[PDB]
Amino acid sequence: RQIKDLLRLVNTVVEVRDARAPFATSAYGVDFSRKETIILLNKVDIADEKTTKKWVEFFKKQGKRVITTHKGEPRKVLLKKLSFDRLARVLIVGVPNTGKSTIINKLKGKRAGIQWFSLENGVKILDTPGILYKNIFSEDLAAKLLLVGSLPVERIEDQRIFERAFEIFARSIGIESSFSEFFEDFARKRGLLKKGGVPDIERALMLFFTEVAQGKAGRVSFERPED
Ligand SMILES: Nc1nc2c(ncn2[C@@H]2O[C@H](COP(=O)(O)OP(=O)(O)O)[C@@H](O)[C@H]2O)c(=O)[nH]1
Repeated sequence: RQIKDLLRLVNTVVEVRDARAPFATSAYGVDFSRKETIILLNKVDIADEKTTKKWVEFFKKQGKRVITTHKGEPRKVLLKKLSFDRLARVLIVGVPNTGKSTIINKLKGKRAGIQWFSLENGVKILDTPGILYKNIFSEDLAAKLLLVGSLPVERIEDQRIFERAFEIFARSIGIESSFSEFFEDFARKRGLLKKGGVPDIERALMLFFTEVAQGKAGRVSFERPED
């Protein structure tokens, strides 16, 4: 209902998280306690390498099965990292925009009611990923889903979420300047002005957060295990 329907069909789950925020992009709530579970930390190419290294050992130390990967990693390498049992049947699960379609497409690759596809050794993978929508109870979670592009900028009505998101960004990257200074500067630098040469702060926020989520603002992670 409806990930609960799909879980019934599988014995293996691949949890596709964003490496920049492994906790905000975890599939909390939904139950994989009786499935073989691989934690996939994705988008390592746009994450802070050192932070990602900390996340790996954090999961390994917990006894958990964890891998890291990104768009540009070869299909062969991903498959080896995955190392699926020959009798695995697989659900790819996660929050929106975390790289699940891209992963399915690479595995697929492409070759040929709920649909499946098969790997060369016959392991079966569900063609469509289970999409997980979270109760956003904290503005911190909303901010973190914004930063990784799970929560699109068009959906943000509350300016406090933008502020929390910046505050997380700023701490991660080392910025000590204020919300106002930073966004005025960003609007200026990118020529985002309205009549009278007034910095368009709203366009600024929209472009900046779009760019952060795409990894265009640098290799930055938003959660640390330390923490
Ligand atoms: N930099 C980077 N971008 C990625 C990676 N995987 C996916 N993306 C991008 O993330 C966005 C969402 O990817 P998509 O596969 O459609 O996400 P989905 O909603 O989970 O299926 C797209 O803009 C992709 O181009 C990755 O490993 N690295």
